[PDB]
Amino acid sequence: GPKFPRVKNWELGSITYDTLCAQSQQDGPCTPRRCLGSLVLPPAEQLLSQARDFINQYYSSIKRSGSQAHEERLQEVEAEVASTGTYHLRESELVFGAKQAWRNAPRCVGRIQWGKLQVFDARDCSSAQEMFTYICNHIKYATNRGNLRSAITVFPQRAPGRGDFRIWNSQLVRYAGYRQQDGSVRGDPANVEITELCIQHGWTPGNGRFDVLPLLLQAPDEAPELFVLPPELVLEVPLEHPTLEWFAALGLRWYALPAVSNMLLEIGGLEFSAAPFSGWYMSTEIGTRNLCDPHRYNILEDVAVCMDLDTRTTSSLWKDKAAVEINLAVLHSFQLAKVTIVDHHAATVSFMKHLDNEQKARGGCPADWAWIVPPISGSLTPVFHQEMVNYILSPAFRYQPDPW
Amino acid sequence: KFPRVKNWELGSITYDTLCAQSQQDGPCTPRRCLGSLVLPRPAEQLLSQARDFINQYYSSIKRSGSQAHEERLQEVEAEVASTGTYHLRESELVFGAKQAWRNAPRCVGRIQWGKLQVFDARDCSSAQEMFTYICNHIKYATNRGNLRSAITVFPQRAPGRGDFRIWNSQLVRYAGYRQQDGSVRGDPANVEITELCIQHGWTPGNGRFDVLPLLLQAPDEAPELFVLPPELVLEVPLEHPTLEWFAALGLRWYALPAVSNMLLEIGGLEFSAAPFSGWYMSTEIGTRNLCDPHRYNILEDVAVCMDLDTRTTSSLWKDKAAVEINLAVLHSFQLAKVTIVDHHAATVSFMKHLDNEQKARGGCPADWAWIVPPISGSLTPVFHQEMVNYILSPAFRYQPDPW
Ligand code: HEM
Ligand code: HEM
Ligand SMILES: CNCCc1cccc(OCc2ccc3ccc(N)nc3c2)c1
Ligand SMILES: CNCCc1cccc(OCc2ccc3ccc(N)nc3c2)c1
Ligand SMILES: C[C@H](O)[C@H](O)[C@H]1CNc2nc(N)[nH]c(=O)c2N1
Ligand SMILES: C[C@H](O)[C@H](O)[C@H]1CNc2nc(N)[nH]c(=O)c2N1
Ligand SMILES: [Zn+2]
Repeated sequence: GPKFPRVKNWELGSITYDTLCAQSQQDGPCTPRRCLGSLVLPPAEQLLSQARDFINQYYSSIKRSGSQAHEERLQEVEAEVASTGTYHLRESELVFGAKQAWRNAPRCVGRIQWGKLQVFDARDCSSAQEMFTYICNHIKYATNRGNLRSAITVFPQRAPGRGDFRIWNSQLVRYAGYRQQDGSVRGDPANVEITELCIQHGWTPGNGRFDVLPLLLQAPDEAPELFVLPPELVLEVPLEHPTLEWFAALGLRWYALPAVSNMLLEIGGLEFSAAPFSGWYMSTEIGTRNLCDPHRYNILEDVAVCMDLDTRTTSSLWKDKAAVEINLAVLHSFQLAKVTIVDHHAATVSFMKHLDNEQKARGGCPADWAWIVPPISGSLTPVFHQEMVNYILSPAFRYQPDPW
Repeated sequence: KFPRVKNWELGSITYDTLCAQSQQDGPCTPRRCLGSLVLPRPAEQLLSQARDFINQYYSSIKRSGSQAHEERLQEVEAEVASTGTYHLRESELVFGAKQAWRNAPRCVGRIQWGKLQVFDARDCSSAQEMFTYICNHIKYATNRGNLRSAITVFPQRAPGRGDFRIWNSQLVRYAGYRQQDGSVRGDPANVEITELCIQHGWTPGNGRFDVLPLLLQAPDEAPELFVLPPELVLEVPLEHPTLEWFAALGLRWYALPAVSNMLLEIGGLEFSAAPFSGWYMSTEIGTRNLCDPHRYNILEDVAVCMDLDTRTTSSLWKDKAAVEINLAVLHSFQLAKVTIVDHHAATVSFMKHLDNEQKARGGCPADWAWIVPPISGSLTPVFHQEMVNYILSPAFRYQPDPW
């Protein structure tokens, strides 16, 4: 019947149609000839159209579409672009835009929380020292002694001619990755490059598996400066297992706060190259991805030998048995330490509730199935059985090239 | 133009150039990706698909441009021009069936694609004969637990008449009986087909694992009911290597996964009945068939027998019970000497397949959402492998249910 993507839930046998994808102004990587959905990373005229669109979104969100204030804001922006080549967001537009960006993020399973986001305006920042202060305040507010709070700090937008504000680190908290003379890596292999960049920039390196990286912070047209986080601001959780007593002896830990700092926040044509945001972890991110990926800490075989599993054959499911206990330990230790965490079952359930909310609110919800489905116990969570439509809406969080 | 495909565990990059041979559109557009949807929403044509297929065949035997190649193009051309259609030689059919398997983006088992026994059943005139061919298929494929991939191909669709159809989705399925109080005894996926068998005069049982009769339809006739000789249906009792109470659950599954509702398309010809079988990957039985909420849904029961904390999600009881169920399946098949493959071995061999196919064809169509197993996804190498999905012909396709 209806000329929109038909979406089915296979568990519940229920059908919806996604009408929201109609508002997509940007094309993704797919064509009728081939699907590329599994790939991880696939001007006044243009600015004004993008800005007009966002102001329309904004005034709709406050139910004043067509109003006098709506049309004056429209003229205010058009004139401003016509004199400076760019424009500025009012504070409340920025708060709306940052929330809409999160709400729009197809790969985030935690979007039920999208309306609860503290937005810190840091668009007055003028130095790297000042960026450090804002970041520290963010970590403090967001960490909140374990009772984690979603937040984003927004630094000054891209300016014509001028250089960008950039945070070189991919997250505000990351473990060092030290390449060894025998080819291997101590710490996190995901962070080898940034570790080497820190060292070249004056950092004295440690030699632990869990050394916290300093921040490399870049103000416009200046070389990045190096800032060490004071340890007390970085909440870490030592990992133990509820029944396997030896697990604590492994000496594994993880940081409380997932704080992504390398993404670009795009709102109404304006690009915020530095706008770090944080939430809380889903257990599988730490337990399965960071600790068990072969190209990460890769501790699966280690745990399995302690569990006395037959690691000589795939068919013992030793990988699965070990991964479950690691995830259980992440969950148990965070709960024990009273630090906010969510398991992949609770997260996915809450995401289905989000899909139902957005279905009523907006006629659909952009979602990237491969990313939404958790990396262990896939078909055990309800999102596995949920068809999803993927597309790009704006405001948006976007990937950006590394500054170097 | 050509997609840059990356493996994120190894850092390596390939470029898929095979996708340029796709002549059939998928469900995605630049505006939106629909890759997670399970099902889809004359003479000039047939002749071009026929030429293209004949070209693939003679290219496969390294005989392109030869005399036999040329004469075979003229036969097909002459037959279509006169009759609106044509027929495949048995050799072409064998090649076509193998290519369809090779091209199936959702199949993790494709390392095996060149080892496929093809039965020509195109001389079938009745439901009775379909039943004979099917019994032979199962006997061959089962082979006392040493499973061998097979396909049996029934007469192609024809302009005038109805299709040969097997109404069952697989040759071997368990009944699903809808109880008065809404709930279902047996396999809920098969409530509809189980009802159809009953209406057509089948005496139903009341078990959780009652093997269904086959509903076979010869063109433009009512389907007929045939009961599979119980000795033809190898089943495996499920037990656990260390949990002795597990066998007490009376769990079982059949040996032979034999899909019978899909359409085989070769060179423009369509074969509406063409059941095929290989062997199970353990997670199909353990995770999806037994643990899915809309199937046998045994997770909570098993979790209670392990004395797990069902009260909360954060105890990962579901994850724990699922692993022991998959282990039970592997153990039980290995103990009954019935071919099976775990999802780790399967995915490892699919990576080998991708590498072979990269050298052979310049790519490999793959549906990531289907290739990554339903438990322990990122613990397998395919998870970290970018994949390109597209449609090549010959191909297996879905088709409407004949009722
Ligand atoms: C509040 C708790 C939150 C949870 C549980 C959560 C959960 C997740 C998870 C599990 C992923 C998958 C990432 C991976 O496996 O690498 C993800 C991706 C993502 N999240 Fe959320 N998130 C939360 C808060 C936030 C916030 C506050 C934002 C932004 C304001 C956000 C934006 C994103 C974006 C943009 C992605 C995609 C990243 C990419 O494409 O690389 N999330 N989220
Ligand atoms: C030899 C052992 C084989 C294994 C281990 C295997 C494995 C699998 C698995 C695990 C799936 C996903 C099925 C599901 O989740 O329901 C699948 C799908 C599929 N397989 Fe294979 N397979 C084998 C042989 C074959 C053969 C012989 C053929 C055809 C000649 C074939 C054709 C297909 C097709 C067309 C699909 C997609 C089914 C659909 O879209 O519903 N497979 N396979
Ligand atoms: C290897 N991933 C490529 C992109 C990338 C790189 C570095 C970090 C990264 O994190 C994704 C991400 C973003 C936001 C999150 C918010 C909360 C949360 N629990 N996880 C979150 C995870 C994503
Ligand atoms: C529910 N999936 C869509 C249609 C459908 C209907 C009934 C059965 C079915 O099985 C998929 C399928 C196909 C071929 C297979 C080959 C081997 C194997 N082990 N499993 C296989 C599984 C597929
Ligand atoms: C190749 C594939 O896209 C890649 O491994 C993806 C799969 N799904 C993912 N899902 C999440 N949440 N995070 C990831 O990093 C990935 N990686
Ligand atoms: C909605 C989603 O596409 C659907 O559940 C898919 C996911 N991946 C799958 N993968 C396999 N092998 N088999 C399936 O039936 C499915 N189902
Ligand atoms: Zn797609």
